[PDB]
Amino acid sequence: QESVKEFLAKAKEEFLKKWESPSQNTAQLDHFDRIKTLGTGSFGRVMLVKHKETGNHYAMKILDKQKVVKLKQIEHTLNEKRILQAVNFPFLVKLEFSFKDNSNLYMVMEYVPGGEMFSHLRRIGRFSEPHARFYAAQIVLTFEYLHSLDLIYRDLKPENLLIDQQGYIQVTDFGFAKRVKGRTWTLCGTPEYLAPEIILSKGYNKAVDWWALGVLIYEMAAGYPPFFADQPIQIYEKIVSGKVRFPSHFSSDLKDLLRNLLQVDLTKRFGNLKNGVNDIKNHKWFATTDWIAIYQRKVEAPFIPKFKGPGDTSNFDDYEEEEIRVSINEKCGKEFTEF
Ligand SMILES: Cc1n[nH]c(C)c1[C@H]1C=C[C@@H](O)C1
Repeated sequence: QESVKEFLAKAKEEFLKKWESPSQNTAQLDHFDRIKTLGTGSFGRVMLVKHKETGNHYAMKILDKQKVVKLKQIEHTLNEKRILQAVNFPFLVKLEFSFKDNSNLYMVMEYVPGGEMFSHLRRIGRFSEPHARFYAAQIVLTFEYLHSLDLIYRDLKPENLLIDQQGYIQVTDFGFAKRVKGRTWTLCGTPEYLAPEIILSKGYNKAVDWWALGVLIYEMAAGYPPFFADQPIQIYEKIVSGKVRFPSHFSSDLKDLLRNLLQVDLTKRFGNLKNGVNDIKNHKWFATTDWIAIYQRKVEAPFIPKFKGPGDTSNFDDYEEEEIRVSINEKCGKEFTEF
């Protein structure tokens, strides 16, 4: 429909203007008070902070430059910030400020207090098909937007979907996102969600995001992922076999959609055929979905997370609290000139 085509044409114009002239150096560390560590990882962490003049809360991602270099993540870190400052969509967490100092890189994002989808799924066991479908529809629209900008996301998993104050999804962590016009080759992502062409070290494309959507829909509706096993090597053997067993409680329409997303041959996989995303939006499993109402946030959500206010951390867990130290000498200045 021409309305969708004109929406995506404007979205790409606005993205390219910011892509070609990125914002830089829009806050500094002593403009914020540190409150609590919300998550940790290999080269960085995310902290709840409060802005000292406005009182607004944010989620500040802190990356150690020396560790980014040692773990060979320089290009990935530069991709994450340049993409986040250029995108704009209802189901993506927004970047509000970025800056660097002698030791670290900082991305100051909006704080989403309802928790990871992963925590809520594991609490309740599994989601009903209507509940899974509401979240899946938001990921379909988000991938339609990103892929039209020539972006591949490459980190879909339940931990990266946050539930907001209206019960809608916001996608976080763009550390593996990349602008790709043809093929790309890096090994990255979490094992249970990798497409066969990544495990086999091929040149791959946006079809890996549609495979990961099949894994996510299966895990939401069953309570566990389709290729589960105790060690990565055994997970990878199941994935490239592609043999999938479905619970008897799944509907016939759900099984049919998942066989077409979890297709081992990327040239036959839904999302990657001549009709693109419309083979997914027009599938019988989505017949009750009002795509415009979801985009406009007019559908009542399946549940609203319990929290007391914009500063409540109850839906996140507890981590050892470490210093944010800044060296008196500059580190790795050349590598991060463009940040
Ligand atoms: C919550 C939140 N709001 N915005 C961001 C970037 C977050 C991260 C903090 C811990 C991770 O689970 C997600």
